[PDB]
Amino acid sequence: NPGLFTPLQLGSLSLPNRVIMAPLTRSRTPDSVPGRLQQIYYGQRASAGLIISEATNISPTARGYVYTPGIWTDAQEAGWKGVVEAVHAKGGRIALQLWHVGRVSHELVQPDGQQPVAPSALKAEGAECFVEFEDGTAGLHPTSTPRALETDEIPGIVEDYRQAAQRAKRAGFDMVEVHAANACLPNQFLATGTNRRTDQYGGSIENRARFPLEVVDAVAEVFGPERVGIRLTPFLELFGLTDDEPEAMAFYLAGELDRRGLAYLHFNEPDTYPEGFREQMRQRFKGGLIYCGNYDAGRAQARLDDNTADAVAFGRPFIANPDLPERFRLGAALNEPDPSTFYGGAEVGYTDYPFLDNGHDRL
Amino acid sequence: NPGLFTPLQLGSLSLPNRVIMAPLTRSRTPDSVPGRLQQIYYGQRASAGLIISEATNISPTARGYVYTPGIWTDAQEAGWKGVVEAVHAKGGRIALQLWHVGRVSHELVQPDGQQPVAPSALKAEGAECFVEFEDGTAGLHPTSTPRALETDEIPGIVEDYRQAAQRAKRAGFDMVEVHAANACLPNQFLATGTNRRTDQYGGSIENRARFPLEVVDAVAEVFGPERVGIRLTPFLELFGLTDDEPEAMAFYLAGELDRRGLAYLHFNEPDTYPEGFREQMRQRFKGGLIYCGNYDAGRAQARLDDNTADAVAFGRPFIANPDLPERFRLGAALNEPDPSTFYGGAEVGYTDYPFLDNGHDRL
Ligand SMILES: NC(=O)[C@H]1C=CCN([C@@H]2O[C@H](COP(=O)(O)OP(=O)(O)OC[C@H]3O[C@@H](n4cnc5c(N)ncnc54)[C@H](O)[C@@H]3O)[C@@H](O)[C@H]2O)C1
Ligand SMILES: NC(=O)[C@H]1C=CCN([C@@H]2O[C@H](COP(=O)(O)OP(=O)(O)OC[C@H]3O[C@@H](n4cnc5c(N)ncnc54)[C@H](O)[C@@H]3O)[C@@H](O)[C@H]2O)C1
Ligand SMILES: Cc1cc2nc3c(=O)[nH]c(=O)nc-3n(C[C@H](O)[C@H](O)[C@H](O)COP(=O)(O)O)c2cc1C
Ligand SMILES: Cc1cc2nc3c(=O)[nH]c(=O)nc-3n(C[C@H](O)[C@H](O)[C@H](O)COP(=O)(O)O)c2cc1C
Repeated sequence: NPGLFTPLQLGSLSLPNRVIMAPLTRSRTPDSVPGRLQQIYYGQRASAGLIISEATNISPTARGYVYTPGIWTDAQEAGWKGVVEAVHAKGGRIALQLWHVGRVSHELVQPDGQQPVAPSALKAEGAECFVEFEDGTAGLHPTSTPRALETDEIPGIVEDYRQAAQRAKRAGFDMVEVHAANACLPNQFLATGTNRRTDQYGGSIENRARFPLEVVDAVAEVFGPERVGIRLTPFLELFGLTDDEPEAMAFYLAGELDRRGLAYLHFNEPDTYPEGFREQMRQRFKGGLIYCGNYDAGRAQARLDDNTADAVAFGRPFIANPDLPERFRLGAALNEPDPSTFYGGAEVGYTDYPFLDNGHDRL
Repeated sequence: NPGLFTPLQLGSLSLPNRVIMAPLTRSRTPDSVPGRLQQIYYGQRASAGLIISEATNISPTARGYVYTPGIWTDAQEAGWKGVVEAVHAKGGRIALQLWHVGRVSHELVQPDGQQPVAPSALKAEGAECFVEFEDGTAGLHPTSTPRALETDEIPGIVEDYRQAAQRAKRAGFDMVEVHAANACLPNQFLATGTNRRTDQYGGSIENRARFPLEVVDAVAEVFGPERVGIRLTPFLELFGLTDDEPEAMAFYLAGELDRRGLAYLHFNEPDTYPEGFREQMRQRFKGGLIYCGNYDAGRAQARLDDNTADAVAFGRPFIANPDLPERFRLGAALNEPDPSTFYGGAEVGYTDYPFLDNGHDRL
């Protein structure tokens, strides 16, 4: 009968509470290298049971959005090391979310104007990515038509994830989270709409799951499976992605990741799920289960109560409330998020959302 | 090659950094029940890798100092539960330090004016405890002559420690720390000067260690040895205690507590130790080693570097600096402690030591 402030063993990592900071792209690293401003922002939020970083590009060709951080260079690694140290000195734990956008990209953001890559050569209908144009302005821009990866290019991407994890581990991260959600590259492989391959990486459920599971295995070699998680979005349609077998894929992956002893599965809610889905997930996967999507303290506690989650992630409320878990403890009113400063810029709408004033703390 | 901000597995508990808050009696619970003021104070310090609570009386006859908290009633337990929740919501971990003063007491602070108890009927020469007099005033007062515990009263004290741990575990503490240091009851058994018993609880090293090891075993039944620690002060003379065999007892206990798989040993420094002592300790005990006594960041890092400690506790600097680990990260100047408000009173000199102002945080 855990509550939001009951400690949780998430794989081999002890969390102090179950109020998790969801991964949140904020697009505040114009040179791709985290710095002091990120030290501040993440440090402010270090009371989170776990911080899951902003999505972090694992290579140049992984990128779809300018001004987002990377984890393929020495300088990027050094920047994250500083951020991690900052989180640790404030009593926190942080996981790096490992990102490759696949088809959700454009030549203009690719290195040397390379074509985006994907399981299959299908443009994401209606999707926009965020590009810097030749004149130095930036903006949302329709994604372009990707090329289908060659079978022999797939190992190289797995290795890009592996090296990202190696860098993450050296930088001091407590965990990594494989981003297989929100219609990014691993999700593109998982989903029937986006994966029309006829090699060993498409067709059947096992084939579609093959590359994502290679990624999980590679990163788990680095961190241990007990310090790896994965984000999944069964039933979510985003960036043109559709899927005829979301439930069956979810159950297959649950069983495969359970065998591997993964620390957690993290579901971002389409919010629907069929009745019984959450119950099945809890039976099929014996590690940590984290759910995200419009939660507040009451709704989160209900999933603890139903034995369908071990913890709950919060996105927009952690943007706006660096001390979200304390606010939930006291039932204190939350700061309102300002969507106009979710992305880009600097400290405004990033590190200037206030903490509670308990009448004793002094700065 | 860990640094102060390198995570540590301390038994089965993950710590975010190695800057530990030492146990600090503050004498701010006149009714023995922790409350909101303690929620604030401990919450302020929750960035500590681990908070080790103020020494907490395990029963009425355990007490030598008025206005200190207890852990033998429902109401005390409820008060600590609130404190623990506060620490968890701020991202912390907290261990309860389990206290029985033995001979360092007086009839005036004992229930119903009972005589203090000890391994042997030896008054602590020069020692003072802190008493409330009949007229309602309070002050330091010379300790009285204890009675030697009967052999058949020793199990009852072990059970008092066990029940304290049961309460602690229900209240949500992450760990307990057996106080066997600073010349309190278990140390009185350990030391040759204070223990002149001729039953199975005195004489030889094994006999003197017998009661303390029963205490460790009882509390470890509750928490698991992986969530128990013990504080020791070999070579320290306090409250009239002397010892002819400090090194030999330390090595015996090291080996016995290693076999038991205890989470950590915590040494409060007489600071001397013989050359080779720390090295021997590291060989003889394979769990966590924590040292305390006048450390700063440089001196602490040196013990990490020498492979003689896994973490270091700080006392007076955590009184004065709620964000001590962050100050060490930045090399920021520390607030100066005010000894005049270490004990007694209320918020002044307790929750009004300021945090750093990073120029971004707002209250
Ligand atoms: N990495 C990810 O998986 C996610 C990135 C953030 C948004 N994520 C999900 O996508 C959809 C659409 O989110 P939203 O409506 O908030 O995004 P926008 O279309 O406005 O912006 C998309 C991206 O465009 C970039 N962007 C957009 N505006 C800016 C500005 N002004 N500066 C810098 N960068 C900007 C930035 O990378 C944003 O993440 C929603 O379901 C979110 O939960 C997913
Ligand atoms: N529980 C413990 O093991 C410790 C309690 C705190 C002090 N501890 C060690 O004892 C010695 C002497 O410490 P100090 O000089 O700081 O203590 P005092 O003699 O002034 O006070 C002793 C106790 O007396 C009580 N005291 C003393 N003054 C007050 C006031 N004004 N209000 C309430 N209570 C008071 C309170 O419990 C104090 O802990 C030193 O080596 C410390 O590291 C040990
Ligand atoms: C500003 C913004 C940025 C986000 N960036 C990411 C991201 O980097 N990776 C990811 O997996 N999801 C990302 N998301 C989705 C969030 O992690 C989260 O799942 C979503 O906002 C729903 O939770 P909420 O209702 O509590 O905000 C983002 C959402 C927003 C609002
Ligand atoms: C105000 C005060 C209260 C203390 N209370 C305790 C206590 O409850 N239990 C304990 O084991 N030691 C206690 N000590 C000792 C500290 O834990 C610590 O070992 C000592 O202060 C030396 O470390 P420092 O030099 O970093 O302050 C206390 C010390 C002071 C200054």
